[PDB]
Amino acid sequence: LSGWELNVMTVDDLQAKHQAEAHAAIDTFTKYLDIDEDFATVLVEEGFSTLEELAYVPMKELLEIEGLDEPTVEALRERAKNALATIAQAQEESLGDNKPADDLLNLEGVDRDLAFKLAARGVCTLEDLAEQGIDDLADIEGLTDEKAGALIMAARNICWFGDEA
Repeated sequence: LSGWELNVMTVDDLQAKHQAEAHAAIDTFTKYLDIDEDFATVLVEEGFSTLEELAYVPMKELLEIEGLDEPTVEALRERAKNALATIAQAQEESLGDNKPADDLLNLEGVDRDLAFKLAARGVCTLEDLAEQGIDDLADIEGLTDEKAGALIMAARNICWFGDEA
């Protein structure tokens, strides 16, 4: 009715969703206050995770944590660089939901993009590739009809006609 995909999943502790991220995921400031540990109570009302609308902000917003000197802003910039590297790695890993290992290029003619698109079709490993034919191995960027037929025939020979493991 409202048009929003609601969320009704969990009834267990911290189900309020208002404090479910307060102190349930505490590993956010890994190496930030590397001088010591007794300064004040932790401050969560800013997020500690965004680092985009928080890294370079005027002094009126970063005043919530006192001691906004040059070492503080430099450590904040370093933590921002690290978080940006982490989200870059997460983006590079979450795009290709195929997990291409070195066990995908043992044939003669297959390349990286072919294996990427083939596994992105909805399959994972050779155990679930010889069950199809031209219907998926064709129309790929770099494969014709005869090449796809020959490759799927080789797959059927190595899986259906050989029966080895």
